[PDB]
This record gives sequence, C-alpha cells and structure tokens, in this order.
Amino acid sequence: SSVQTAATSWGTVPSIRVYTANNGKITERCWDGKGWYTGAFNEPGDNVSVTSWLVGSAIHIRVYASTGTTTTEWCWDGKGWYKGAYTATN
Amino acid sequence: SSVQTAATSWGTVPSIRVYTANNGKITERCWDGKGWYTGAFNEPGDNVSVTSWLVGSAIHIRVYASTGTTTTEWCWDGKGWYKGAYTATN
Amino acid sequence: SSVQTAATSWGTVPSIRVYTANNGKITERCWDGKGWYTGAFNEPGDNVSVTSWLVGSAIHIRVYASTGTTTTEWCWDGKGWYKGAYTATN
Ligand SMILES: OC[C@@]1(O)OC[C@@H](O)[C@@H](O)[C@@H]1O
Ligand SMILES: OC[C@@]1(O)OC[C@@H](O)[C@@H](O)[C@@H]1O
Ligand SMILES: OC[C@@]1(O)OC[C@@H](O)[C@@H](O)[C@@H]1O
Ligand SMILES: OC[C@@]1(O)OC[C@@H](O)[C@@H](O)[C@@H]1O
Ligand SMILES: OC[C@@]1(O)OC[C@@H](O)[C@@H](O)[C@@H]1O
Ligand SMILES: OC[C@@]1(O)OC[C@@H](O)[C@@H](O)[C@@H]1O
Repeated sequence: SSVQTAATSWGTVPSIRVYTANNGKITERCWDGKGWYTGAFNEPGDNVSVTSWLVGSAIHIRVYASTGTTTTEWCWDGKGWYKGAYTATN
Repeated sequence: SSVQTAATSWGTVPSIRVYTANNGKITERCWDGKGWYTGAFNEPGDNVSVTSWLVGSAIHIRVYASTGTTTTEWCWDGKGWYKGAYTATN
Repeated sequence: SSVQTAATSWGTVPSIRVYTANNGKITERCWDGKGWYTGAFNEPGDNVSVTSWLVGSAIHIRVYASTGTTTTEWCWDGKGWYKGAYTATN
C-alpha cells in the first residue's frame, strides 16, 4: 500500500523526473529548474523503473511499468508517450 | 521486511553510492575507488530512489525517500544533506 | 509475488539493460538498438538496483541484488559477471 518511486535526471540545471507507483497508478513529477509540476506520464502499474539518455539536447526517457509479472515499456522521445517494443517472459 | 536498494554513480573511477531502505531506515554505502565506507546519508523511509548529476566536477545527488504515501527529497550539493522542494500529492 | 525492475542505459543508440526480480530470481533483458534479447546476468534475489558508467567506449555495470537483508554486488566489466567487494551490515 506504500508508494514506490523511480528517478532520472539529465543536463546540468538539471531536469529531474520522479515516477511514483501508488495503488496501481504511476504518475510523474517534473523539475526543470524552477518549481515542481505534474508531467504527462500516466500509466498503470505497481512497480516502476526508469532510464534516460540525451542525443545532443534531445531527451529520451524509458519507463518500465510492471503489474503482477507483466512489464510494459513506455517511451518519451519529445512528442508524447507511446508503448515500446520491450517484452519479457516472466 | 526485506531490504530495497537504489544506486547511482558518477565519473570514471567511479564514485558509487548505494542506498538501502531497511526496516524504515535508509542508509548509504560509498565507493570512491578503494574500499566501501559508510556515507553521511541517514533518513527514514521504506522506499528509496536516487539520481545524480555533475556540474563540472561537482556532484549533486537527490534521494527520494518514501514512507507510506509520502515522499521526501533529500539533497547533496557537496555541503551536507538538506530537504529539497519536492512535493507530490499521493 | 509481483516483479520489481531496475534499468540502466548508456550511449546514444542507446544500449538498455532491464533487470527483473521475479520469485527470487533476477534476469536481464537487453537492447542494443535492434531487438530485445536475453542477457547473461542470472543471479538470485528479490530486489534489484543497477548503475553503470562508461570509460571511453567500455561499459561497466554494477547490479545490487538483495535477498532478505543481504545485498550482493555483481560486476560486468565486459568479460563476464563476477561478485564485487560491496558489503553492508543490514
Ligand atoms: O516538461 C514536462 C515533460 O514534458 O517533460 C518530459 C516528460 O517527462 C513529460 O512526461 C513531461 O510532461
Ligand atoms: O523508438 C522506440 C524504441 O525503439 O526505443 C528503443 C527501445 O526503448 C525500444 O524498446 C523502443 O521500441
Ligand atoms: O565521501 C562520502 C560522501 O561525502 O559522498 C557524498 C555523499 O554521498 C555523502 O553522503 C557521503 O558521506
Ligand atoms: O537546490 C535544491 C533544489 O532546488 O535542487 C533542485 C531540486 O532537487 C529541488 O527540489 C531542490 O529544492
Ligand atoms: O550484449 C548483451 C550483454 O553482453 O551486454 C552486457 C551485459 O549486459 C551482459 O549481461 C549481456 O549479456
Ligand atoms: O573491479 C571490481 C570493483 O572494484 O569495481 C568497483 C566496485 O564496484 C567494487 O565493489 C568492485 O569490487
């Protein structure tokens, strides 16, 4: 019933994203240098991990959301979240 | 009752920090290239995530410690741990 | 009984590694730019975290696998997984 978080950051400002899995829902809080605000990420799951990388100045984020034994990858390449190709056989 | 960890690293040596949430307490183990040792971070919580970034050679660490549904951000900018501005409405 | 994951990435392609702790076993799924595939990492544990760093083009990965209150570090320096020096007194 307690929340679980994952965090990533990029740059030097920096940008920070914190993902919280809470009661089956994963949401996102954002820092771009001046105030926390709610991000666009909203996906179901009880467990979350995240990684991100820059290509030049363009950020790419991958969030691994799991429900039960099933993990779904969600992708941000600057133009909205979409489901990635990740599969596992858990 | 089992522990949960989070890890971050920086540089090429590298520096590694491993945070362990255990029985409501989060502690920190450190590697700077030659031996593990206990770090200054000590904060309550049952769940931990971490991210870090360099500005030049200066490391900045953010630890997200959660108890129940409440997440507190702890900040290291080289001069002691202090509570950050992070809020969420879980 | 639900899975828990950790993720790391490097480069710009990028390379991604996703670790899944499931029913006491931690396994690894890999992306090197074109298709997910199963990695060599197989170690016991109920909880996983990971960090990685590059030295030039050489990747180094550290996986922190925990069972109960005992955390074991596993190391990849490009030539097979081996147990690291990490200790904690949980
Ligand atoms: O500026 C906020 C935002 O656009 O940053 C990139 C991603 O984290 C998005 O989910 C998020 O809404
Ligand atoms: O462009 C999306 C994608 O190819 O990005 C890299 C990996 O995250 C893949 O699983 C994912 O489908
Ligand atoms: O050298 C150890 C240390 O100073 O490194 C930076 C932070 O991880 C601190 O909590 C820690 O005590
Ligand atoms: O200087 C501290 C601070 O501004 O650093 C960036 C973010 O971690 C903020 O939540 C935090 O208050
Ligand atoms: O190319 C896959 C692989 O060699 O990548 C480096 C490590 O993640 C290994 O466990 C893994 O088998
Ligand atoms: O070469 C292996 C090693 O020295 O790498 C750095 C740290 O991960 C240590 O715990 C580990 O034993």
